[PDB]
Amino acid sequence: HMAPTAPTNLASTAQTTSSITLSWTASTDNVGVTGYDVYNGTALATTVTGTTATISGLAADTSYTFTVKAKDAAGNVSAASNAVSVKT
Repeated sequence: HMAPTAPTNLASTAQTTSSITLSWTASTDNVGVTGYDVYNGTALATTVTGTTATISGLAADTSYTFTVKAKDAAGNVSAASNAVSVKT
């Protein structure tokens, strides 16, 4: 029992024609966790450390799948959250 839990119940609140804001439930564990990571498709995108996320550089009228991954300051990462299909 070292690595944290994978963020669950992801969602999307504010989303413009370039910048988007993601929200999700924090990990039940926080003994070594520092921040989260947002995946855009199959590669790492933006990075955060709170309960939200900001992704810039997004073309309009396009499909974008995002997710979240909790990390630890010791080399321990959790699983990926649900894929959020947002249309910019």
